[PDB]
Amino acid sequence: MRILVTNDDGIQSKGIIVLAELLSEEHEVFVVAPDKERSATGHSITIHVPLWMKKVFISERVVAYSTTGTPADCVKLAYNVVMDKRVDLIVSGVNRGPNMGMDILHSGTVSGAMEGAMMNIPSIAISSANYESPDFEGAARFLIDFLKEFDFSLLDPFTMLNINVPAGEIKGWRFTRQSRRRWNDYFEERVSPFGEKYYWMMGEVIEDDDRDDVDYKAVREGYVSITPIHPFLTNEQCLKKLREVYD
Amino acid sequence: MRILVTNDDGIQSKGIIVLAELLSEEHEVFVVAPDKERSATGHSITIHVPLWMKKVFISERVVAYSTTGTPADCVKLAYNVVMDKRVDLIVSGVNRGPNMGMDILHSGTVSGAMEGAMMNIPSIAISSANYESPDFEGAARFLIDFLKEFDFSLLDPFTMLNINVPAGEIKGWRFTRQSRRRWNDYFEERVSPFGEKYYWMMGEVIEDDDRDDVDYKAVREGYVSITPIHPFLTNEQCLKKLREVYD
Ligand SMILES: [Mg+2]
Ligand SMILES: [Mg+2]
Repeated sequence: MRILVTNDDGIQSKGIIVLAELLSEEHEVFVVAPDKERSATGHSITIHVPLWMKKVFISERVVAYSTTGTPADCVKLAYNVVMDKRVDLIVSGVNRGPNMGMDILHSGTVSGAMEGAMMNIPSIAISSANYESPDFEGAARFLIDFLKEFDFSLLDPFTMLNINVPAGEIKGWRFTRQSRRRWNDYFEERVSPFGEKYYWMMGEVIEDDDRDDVDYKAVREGYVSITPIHPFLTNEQCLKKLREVYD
Repeated sequence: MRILVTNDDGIQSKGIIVLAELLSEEHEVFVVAPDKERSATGHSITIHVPLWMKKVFISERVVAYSTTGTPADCVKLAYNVVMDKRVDLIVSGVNRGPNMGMDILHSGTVSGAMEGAMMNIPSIAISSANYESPDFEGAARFLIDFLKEFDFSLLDPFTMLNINVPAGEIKGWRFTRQSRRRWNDYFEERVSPFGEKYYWMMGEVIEDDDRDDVDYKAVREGYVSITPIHPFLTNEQCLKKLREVYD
């Protein structure tokens, strides 16, 4: 099948290269990713200025291009300009560091796969859960095995899979729900050479979920976390309550 | 609701047209059916040669395509290329004639709905239990009412419903088990103009099930037969015996 690979750490990232190589063993792989590493860009897209692409190679069996856009921009370009609107699977990763809880909202890795989900194409976001010491190969190999055991018809429309792989040894895998893991921000103030102060964003993690089947608890125990997510943010319970009171 | 409608009698059958027109009154209907008779094709699929489709609108609220494939091919084509993997319900019928007992093994109607079950999509096979004098409208009317009261969450994975509606009065509905109804086969021999003999398959029905809750008994009493079936044929009882003996 025709597979599209992208990421948010840049086309030269080892995380995207190993992933492309392994997948190219049995499928037609196309790589379209940012020319340079992106930060917490969330689901940003480029509409106010033009986008540019550059054909670069990584090896045979794989056609690759780097772009001046975001991960979502990359998926839009690959689908319309490079793959003739014929894409069977989209994989965004392997990211350096975890993408769990509310942090998924500002994740470029997740954004790439979510763009695929909005187009109704089977998509997967995969991250190695250790920023300091990532294991790109381990995450990529897990993915190859998982694909042979997963029934994609079970993935509902506009739905993608957010996967986080433990950096150490993998005990197994679990289907999880997104946690409420978030951060308690704060800033450190400093002064520039001009006497003007600037601020550095900092923070401490908050893990207070009471449910046992959330993403970070699985990873903490050495299990791969697999969460099905979609682009629908309506709080149904709240909506029902509002309608009952204001009927 | 996005409903996929197919059949095994052919895209121009009165049974599929009646069903499609009535469902389109409240739902978004997509019809993908064979371009010819395929009643006794069973669960055959096309993998050695290409498949083709032809748009053949039937109305405004309904999009229709005929195909050179089998009923099962129709469902695969509908889900993957016509409906963009967005299917809420699959209905195969209304077939002209009954589909009960062992006859479901060679039924194109049941095969199409089974393709749905294999993808864990709510699916229904519906037939008007009288080949010579069917009541397509009646069967359709019944389904429409059934869809408004049945709770599909009750269906187990890989499970579909095989429904047979009496052609006369419908006294009500009953959840049944598949019967062992089959036929006493035999061939009539004839000779061609060139001296070569050919054979015509013929038969007489065998109704010898001693259980009272089987499909054909319900239909004979004037009640709709609703049987939950799945793609598993292992004879558990026999398997346990063979092991307890050998091993
Ligand atoms: Mg990154
Ligand atoms: Mg038929």
